Amino acid sequence: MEAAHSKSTEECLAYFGVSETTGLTPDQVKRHLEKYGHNELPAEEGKSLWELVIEQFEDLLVRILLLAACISFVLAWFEEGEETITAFVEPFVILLILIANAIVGVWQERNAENAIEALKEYEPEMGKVYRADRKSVQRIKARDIVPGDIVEVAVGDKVPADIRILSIKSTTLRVDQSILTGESVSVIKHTEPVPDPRAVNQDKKNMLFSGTNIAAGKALGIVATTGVSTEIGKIRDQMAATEQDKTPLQQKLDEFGEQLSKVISLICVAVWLINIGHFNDPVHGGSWIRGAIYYFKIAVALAVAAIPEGLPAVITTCLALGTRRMAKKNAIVRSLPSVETLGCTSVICSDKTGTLTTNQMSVCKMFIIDKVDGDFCSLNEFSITGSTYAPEGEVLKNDKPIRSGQFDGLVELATICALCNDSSLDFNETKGVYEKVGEATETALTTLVEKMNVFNTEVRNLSKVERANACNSVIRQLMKKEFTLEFSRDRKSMSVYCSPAKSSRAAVGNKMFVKGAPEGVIDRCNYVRVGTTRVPMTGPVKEKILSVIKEWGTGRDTLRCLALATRDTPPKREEMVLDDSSRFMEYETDLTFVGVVGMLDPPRKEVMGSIQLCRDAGIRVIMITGDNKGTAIAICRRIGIFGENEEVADRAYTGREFDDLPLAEQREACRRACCFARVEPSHKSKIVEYLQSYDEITAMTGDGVNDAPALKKAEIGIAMGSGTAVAKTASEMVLADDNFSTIVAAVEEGRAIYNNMKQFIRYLISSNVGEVVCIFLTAALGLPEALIPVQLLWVNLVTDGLPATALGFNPPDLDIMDRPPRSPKEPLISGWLFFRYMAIGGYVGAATVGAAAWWFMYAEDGPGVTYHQLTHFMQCTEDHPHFEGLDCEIFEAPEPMTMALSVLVTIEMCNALNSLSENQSLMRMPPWVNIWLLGSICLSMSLHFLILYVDPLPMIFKLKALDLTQWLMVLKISLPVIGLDEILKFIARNYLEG
Ligand SMILES: Nc1ncnc2c1ncn2[C@@H]1O[C@H](COP(=O)(O)OP(=O)(O)OP(=O)(O)O)[C@H](O)[C@H]1O
Ligand SMILES: CC(=O)C1=C(O)N2[C@H](C1=O)[C@H]1c3c[nH]c4cccc(c34)C[C@H]1C2(C)C
Ligand SMILES: [K+]
Ligand SMILES: [Mg+2]
Ligand SMILES: [Mg+2]
Repeated sequence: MEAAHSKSTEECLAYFGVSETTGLTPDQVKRHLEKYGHNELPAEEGKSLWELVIEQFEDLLVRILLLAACISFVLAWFEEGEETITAFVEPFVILLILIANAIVGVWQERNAENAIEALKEYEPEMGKVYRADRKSVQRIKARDIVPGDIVEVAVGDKVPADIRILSIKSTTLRVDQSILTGESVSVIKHTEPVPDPRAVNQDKKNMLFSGTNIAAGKALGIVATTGVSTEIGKIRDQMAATEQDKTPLQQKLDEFGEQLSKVISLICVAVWLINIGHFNDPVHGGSWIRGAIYYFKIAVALAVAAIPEGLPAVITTCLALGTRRMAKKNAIVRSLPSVETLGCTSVICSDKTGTLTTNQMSVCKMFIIDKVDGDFCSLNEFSITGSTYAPEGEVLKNDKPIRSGQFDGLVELATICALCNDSSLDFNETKGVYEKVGEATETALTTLVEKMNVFNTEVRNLSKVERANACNSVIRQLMKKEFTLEFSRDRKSMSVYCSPAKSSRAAVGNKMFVKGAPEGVIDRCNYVRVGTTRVPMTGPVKEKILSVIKEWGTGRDTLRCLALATRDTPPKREEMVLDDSSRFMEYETDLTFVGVVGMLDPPRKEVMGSIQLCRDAGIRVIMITGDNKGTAIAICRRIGIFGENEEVADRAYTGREFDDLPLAEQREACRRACCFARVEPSHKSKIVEYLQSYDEITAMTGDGVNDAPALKKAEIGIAMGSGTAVAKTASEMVLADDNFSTIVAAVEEGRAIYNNMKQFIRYLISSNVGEVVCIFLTAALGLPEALIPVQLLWVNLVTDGLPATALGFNPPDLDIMDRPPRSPKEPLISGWLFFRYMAIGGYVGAATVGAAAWWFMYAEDGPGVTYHQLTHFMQCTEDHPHFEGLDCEIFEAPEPMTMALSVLVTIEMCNALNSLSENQSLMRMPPWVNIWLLGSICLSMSLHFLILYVDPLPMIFKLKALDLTQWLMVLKISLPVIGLDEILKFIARNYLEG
């Protein structure tokens, strides 16, 4: 059943061929069940951590090692009858690093909770039907409802499916549709058609939508659609959409992953080319094995060298410290990578109600008549502060404070608010806050009455639970509410019939106390109360009143306005017929006007300030609200999204206006406009999609089920601490305390993380380029092994890891928030900076070959053929009597390596100091500054000795502790590094850009 709202009740009945009075036969039920399925959202399991691990190896750069390890395991096995008792470390360290790293990656995006599980909580298990085979309402499983079912719902039901309402049994049906609108206000249903086929939820006043709940009354309807075809079904489909998302930063990292590998691959042809360059002279005397494994020896080494294994630990650690400082701010970060995202965000879309606002309806203004004299009428106007339901607040006249009980008019106003009311207030002792019981607009009246305290009741000493309704009980003691003329559509108001407590049924002094929509109520007054007197309602008194009502209704006041009145001489109860609501407007006539109250749902107090700081960081703030446009706008103005008088014709839309724009126009409207009102959940994610199609990194902030699709679709979803579970579990971050200031601090953190990552990516890859450069020289110069895989894995996980993690501990830049955000198209490392790690790289590459190549020559400790003849590790015994005169097993020595690796280390240590500042020479920013980094260098340095001295280690990594002379050379070749970056740091600070 499509478009049931745009037809008549009989058209919907006829449509399925059912009587409203008997229901489906159980044959119809069978058929309809086969044809439409069951009435439930399908579960989404969500990937079990086997399939995640497996997916971690789905990208090249890991597959590249997963391949290696195997070949190092091919090599691990086919080891000569020599170093046999641990040739296997290579394969296994490697394969263990794979798992580790891959575990970390899955772990950091954690999260059991499942947003569809949370959302099926709004599926009732039971619903109620009429069907042909029994006369009375049957109470079956909700999932067994089919389209065409006659269903009944009543107070506190969860609506089990999407239903066209057939008849309303009570005088009104009041619905809470907050899962589709964000708003808890009751919607007053009716049964007429709503012909517009494009009507939005807010407009389908003749439908019940599944998962909302009935706040008052009783209704029968016909099911139109069920399961996945409902409004909650749409929300569910958009939260499925699990197109594996990555942050902006993760994608960058991946781009960078893909480039690293299309390095490694080109270097292996290159290393395969200078090899097949001298493949034309093997003197063929030792099998094509000695060369077969000469690739997949340096081809493993080429991978271990180029990959910065390690990045994942120090990156994960970086994020993890950010996440911990955001905890101190009461921002919980559910997904470690999103602790960075807001740092590059350019647009923040925000829900209003409960997010930007407190979602506590408050009476902020009221008035009564002051004085009347022919055409002269003045008002007493008052303001009331407080924006929670808590009874804390004061009443002002002119911004000076007053005692309400001194105005007789305020006394009667409070009286009407307390009696003409079906809600109350509760203190929630577990949560330590006041909470409404019943409707927000009514509860507003309750808190008002408690802030007026018109009879000077003593409340300083009441427990908070007792305080919740102290003043109201006082008023209830004066006057007994006998019955309510409940609210009806034809009169726009409601009343309560009351007798003085302590009077007899026959006595005089019965009153009706009326509240409602100002116009109808003001027309039914013939009098105005002045103090404790009464005078005739006249044209200019009415005119005066309507005048400020008008104003209050339409500023960036734009307040919900209620008139309060009293029937001084109501009819005798006997004369009233209660069962006939159509009679009620007449019973509510000959009224005395008393006062007007103006309420709104107010912004949280830090929002205005937060919006202005986003603006300073170049972030746009856009409101997407299920609520109506006039409040949307008015609030945008109170919080600085619009200036107090900006014109906003082309800058604010309803759902329905937006749906009338063409595609190109909609898309443009998301750049031009700042206020989107009366929308559906789909509109929110659609606006997000459009903003993202200009390549903006887009955030979503909110609290509702109606927000979940947009939070999921944004680059980051931020949920409020007091909102729904559904919103919370679609989010990456939660503001536990609801402080929107935290957003701005989250931006600051974000930028600071990006900067860290830049600085220790540059610092580590540097190292990485030097090792590729050694390995490609202990090759194209047929040279003995300068550095081995077991070793680079150590420098690359640990000795570089401790400092890289230590550069972490920088206090952020002073100026990171005064600057728009980085463009999505700004590469990680680029330009100067790439050149600058390159040059570091090569110098390492050339420095490590050397210190090896110079414990082979100039080095008293192993005088080798000092005219470059060290190139031939081929003709060992092969040409033993050639250019020789001593040993044979001298290349496999640890020394050439222990000088080679000692330099790859001492060089990266200095680099760890260069690296404290991208540009400010070590001269001007002293290198003692970050202590933890020097700390880190001692940890690293000492560890480097553990592998030279602690008995077992110097065999695995094949080393030997060095002569004092030895280090002092390592040190003569490493210390220059500093003056190297320095020439790159003068050139930067100056003859470059500045
Ligand atoms: N219990 C009540 N007591 C007094 N007045 C009420 C009561 N309930 C509703 N009203 C008044 O009459 C209306 C009730 O809702 P209505 O169907 O007219 O929707 P609406 O306010 O015009 O907005 P929307 O565009 O979201 O449909 C007013 O908005 C409101 O202030
Ligand atoms: C086993 C596994 O899950 C992983 C890891 O083990 N790693 C990283 C990683 O994600 C790999 C990776 C992907 N993209 C980049 C960019 C920069 C650095 C790295 C990566 C490290 C890669 C590897 C294999 C060390
Ligand atoms: K998201
Ligand atoms: Mg991974
Ligand atoms: Mg909300």
